[PDB]
Amino acid sequence: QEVDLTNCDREPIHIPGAIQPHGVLLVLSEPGLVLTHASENAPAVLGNSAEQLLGAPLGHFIEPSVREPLEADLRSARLKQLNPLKVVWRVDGVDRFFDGIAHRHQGRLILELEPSSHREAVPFLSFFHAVRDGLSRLRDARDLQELCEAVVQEVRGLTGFDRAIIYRFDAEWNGSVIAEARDARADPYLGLHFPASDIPRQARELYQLNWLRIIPTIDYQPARVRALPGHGEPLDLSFSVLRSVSPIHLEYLHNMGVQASMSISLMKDGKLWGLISCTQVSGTRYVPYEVRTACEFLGEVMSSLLAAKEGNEDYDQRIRAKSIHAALLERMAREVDFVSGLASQESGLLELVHAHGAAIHFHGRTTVLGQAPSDEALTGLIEWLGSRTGEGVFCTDRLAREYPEAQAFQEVAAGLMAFSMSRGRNNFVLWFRPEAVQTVNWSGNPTKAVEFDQGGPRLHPRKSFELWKETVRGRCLPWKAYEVEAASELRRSIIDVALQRSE
Amino acid sequence: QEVDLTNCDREPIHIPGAIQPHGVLLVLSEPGLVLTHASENAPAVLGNSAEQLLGAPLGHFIEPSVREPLEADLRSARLKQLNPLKVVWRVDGVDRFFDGIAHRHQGRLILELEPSSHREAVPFLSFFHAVRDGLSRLRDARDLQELCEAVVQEVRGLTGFDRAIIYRFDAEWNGSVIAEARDARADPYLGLHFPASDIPRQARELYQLNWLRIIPTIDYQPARVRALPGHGEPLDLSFSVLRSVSPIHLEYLHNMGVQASMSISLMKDGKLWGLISCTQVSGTRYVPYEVRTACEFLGEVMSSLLAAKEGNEDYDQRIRAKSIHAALLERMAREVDFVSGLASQESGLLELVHAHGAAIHFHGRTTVLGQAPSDEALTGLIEWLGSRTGEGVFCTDRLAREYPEAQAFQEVAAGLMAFSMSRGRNNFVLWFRPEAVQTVNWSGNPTKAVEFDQGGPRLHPRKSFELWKETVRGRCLPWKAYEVEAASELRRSIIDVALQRSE
Ligand SMILES: */C=C\C1=C(C)C(=O)N/C1=C\c1[nH]c(Cc2[nH]c(/C=C3\NC(=O)C(C=C)=C3C)c(C)c2CCC(=O)O)c(CCC(=O)O)c1C
Ligand SMILES: */C=C\C1=C(C)C(=O)N/C1=C\c1[nH]c(Cc2[nH]c(/C=C3\NC(=O)C(C=C)=C3C)c(C)c2CCC(=O)O)c(CCC(=O)O)c1C
Repeated sequence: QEVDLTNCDREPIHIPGAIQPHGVLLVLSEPGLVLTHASENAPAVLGNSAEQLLGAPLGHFIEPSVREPLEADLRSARLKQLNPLKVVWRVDGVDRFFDGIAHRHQGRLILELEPSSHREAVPFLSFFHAVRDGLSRLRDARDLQELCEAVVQEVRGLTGFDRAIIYRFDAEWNGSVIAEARDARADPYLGLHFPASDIPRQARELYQLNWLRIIPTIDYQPARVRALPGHGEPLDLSFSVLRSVSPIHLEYLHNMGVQASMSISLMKDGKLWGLISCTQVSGTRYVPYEVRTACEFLGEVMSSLLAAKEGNEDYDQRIRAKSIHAALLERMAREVDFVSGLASQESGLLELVHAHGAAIHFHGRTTVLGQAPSDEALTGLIEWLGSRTGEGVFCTDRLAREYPEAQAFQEVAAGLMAFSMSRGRNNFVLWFRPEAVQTVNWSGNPTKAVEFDQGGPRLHPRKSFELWKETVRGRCLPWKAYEVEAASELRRSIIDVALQRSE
Repeated sequence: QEVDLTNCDREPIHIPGAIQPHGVLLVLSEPGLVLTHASENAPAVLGNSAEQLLGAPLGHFIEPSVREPLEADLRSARLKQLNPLKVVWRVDGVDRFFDGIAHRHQGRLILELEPSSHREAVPFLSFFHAVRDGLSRLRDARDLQELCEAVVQEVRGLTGFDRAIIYRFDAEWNGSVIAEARDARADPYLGLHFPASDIPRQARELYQLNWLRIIPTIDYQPARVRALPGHGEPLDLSFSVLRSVSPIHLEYLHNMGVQASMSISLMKDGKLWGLISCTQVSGTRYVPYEVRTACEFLGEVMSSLLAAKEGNEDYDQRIRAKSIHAALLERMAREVDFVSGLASQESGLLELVHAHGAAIHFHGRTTVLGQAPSDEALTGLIEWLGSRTGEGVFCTDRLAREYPEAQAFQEVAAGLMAFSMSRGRNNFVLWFRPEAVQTVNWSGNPTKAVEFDQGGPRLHPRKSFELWKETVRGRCLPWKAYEVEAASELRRSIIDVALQRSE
């Protein structure tokens, strides 16, 4: 069982057959560098037709003195480190200048050409500071929030986007905007939640691999990528910066009121954690390659720091809940065994994991502490690790899926964590949590997040992003990481004590 | 009491009262920013005497334009982020430009000024690309050794040092060169071992707190930090980048044949793991502060990845170990005396941690498995285990280090593996490895590491660093971290079955 939901997760965005037409995509044979593919916008950008290019060697169109470094670079195994290449394209006698961005993927050498001449300046001083002072602000951040604020302020200052946010995925791949830097121009998304389908699963899978994408304007005609005969199979554009993006996302950006967009993957343990997401409300945003990779660099630094800076918000605790634990075990070894065990130190047991009641059961006698579910009628609870093979700390809040006799018997307080303690599943330590009922602020209605069109209706994005408060029924207060390993620490140190059973 | 605190370990290296004279140290009163200390080398570097600086407010000597931004930066609570400060020092006619490095320690505002030289788009972009490429090369490393190799290559490329090593500390705080990048003509230090007293414990503890240090030339006259009347106590220079270093380290570097140095602390679990150590054979290396902190950042990233990169190693052996664990667990449970379950897998139990001998002591009671009885005067190691902090898993390269009677048996250099089961000092399993008589290559004679070259009350170091081989007994071949984790996992499985129960 995965995720796995709607028809959003299936359009193949990585082979649209087309690019964003402000640059030119070529692919080159190896080792000859014969153009086997070329986007059809080549007349405007390069002054040659796609059919003038297909079949010719790259060096034909290149100014003679730049042929050697350019061709040596393109033969290199070190492509990513060499980008951007200086390409000087010569048609008739005219020299045009481009950033060349080359990569290899799925057996194809792809070369993308973004014009480098007549564009805006990129002040050196601001680039210099965003990189050097950005590195030092991120290193010196004391918690996740400070790390996020530094990123969005540096990336906004470096790019000039109207809005740069940190967008953090949750366990169900919905996200929320946890930091925002913005021109007063633009509406705050800070605090808003967005449904998982805004960034469907095949997009998340692409973005775990290609950590940057830019749409300098959502208003463009895709330029087809033409191929020589016998090179007509779909060209994998997974790692091409000009890849034309899914029209359903381009429609979504129109409905949101954004004209240009750029986002950078945030990674943790090889998994997509979130995005740095930049949007322009009015106007285009043709961010040059060098600026983009400075933003990618800040995103890699933040990524490398993600696990550290969030753990820092718990080092204050832990040692608290660690010396708590060392008192509960100080009081099972010198004292009873386990019986009136953590029961005499009950607000150490429930200050261990912040619950309103416990529930033990060495074939007891159970033993609440208190206002547990039903007390008497909870004998349908003490079996549940005997259903899924896990041994195993069951830790939930929405008991509306795994045992929703929180609906055919409700109760509320249905916020449970339970670990087991012996082999043939019998005895159980349960912590319950009362109901902290919460308003979650969504951007537009999350239940109508996908729309259906015709006529066997196709897929369209929602049209309103107006704030939409959801009163969430079912859920407790979140099991911050420690309620499991602090419970894991307790489970095993009590098996230790329990083994003086063999007194 | 363990290791170590001897005579080298006592020079107060944090209060030399003097700095390295290529930059100037100031300390500024708060909130008034009056100069209360200043290093006597001010005339060459700054253009005035300490006599003029002391008593005067910092804004006097600062360019009028950047006066207020500089003072605001220095009154900020958050100085680390702001470094390097742009200090435009004005003395009548000339502006002199400095990197300002400010910090607070022991209640003093310390500002250190290093002559800056100005940055150029080329090679800032090149430096930026190297740091970005360096960062992703660390995150991409496939195991520990290759993270080490990547670090020394990146750091040497960034700094231009003749040599950069990873120097790793062992249990007794001796060190070893485990990775090196160098100009090929320089002698390879790779493989050399060095005694703990080369980096004595007050240095090691300072370096646990201040992670970066550079000696741009070992030939310098320390400049005294003068002070106003009434601040004449020793100024704690723990965190100053210009702090004058211990004279016995300088002459060590002289005897080693190096002219400049720079090192980066490597931290793991809050303890000094090693150094990134950079050396120049001839000539100086005034590495700019920007380049230095980029190297320190790469060291911080390496430190964050040490455990993860080691966890990647021995991929197949881990799956093998997990197999034995299942087969071992399977038969304690299918069985009378669960202890006999593992006794019947000499093959299984010994391979789990790649040992040639094991002993299980439980409720009595020793049964020995491998060719490693140490004879059944065994009841000595077992019993000594019955002290200590028996949980979790105890492990040593060299059993003599913690248990000096271990010298008497050539069958258990290792070193164990492992652990106590039922907490009470009662019941253990032990694994043994044979001893691999090997040569350790020291650089210089480690028994004359503190040579008295005259030589009464003063301390002097080695004059010779020539390779000095030594045959070592009682060291077993290191335990892999996956073998420790297998030992801990089996321990939790044995205690599960032991609790459970009757039949
Ligand atoms: C089922 C179809 C889709 C519906 C319905 C929908 O809402 N999106 C669908 C498909 C889709 N989206 C994207 C790419 C994408 N989406 C986002 C979402 C956000 N942008 C914001 O500013 C915020 C919050 C403030 C959210 C949430 C983002 C960031 C992206 C990445 C591209 C970008 O940065 O603009 C794709 C993939 C598009 C492609 O790569 O071709 C698809 C198929
Ligand atoms: C007891 C006195 C000392 C003797 C004897 C000795 O040999 N050193 C003594 C004191 C001492 N050393 C240091 C700092 C230090 N030492 C090293 C050692 C090495 N440099 C190398 O290149 C290698 C291996 C190839 C080793 C081993 C290092 C790296 C350092 C850190 C300084 C630096 O990086 O150059 C101190 C503290 C010096 C200070 O900070 O003032 C002292 C007191």
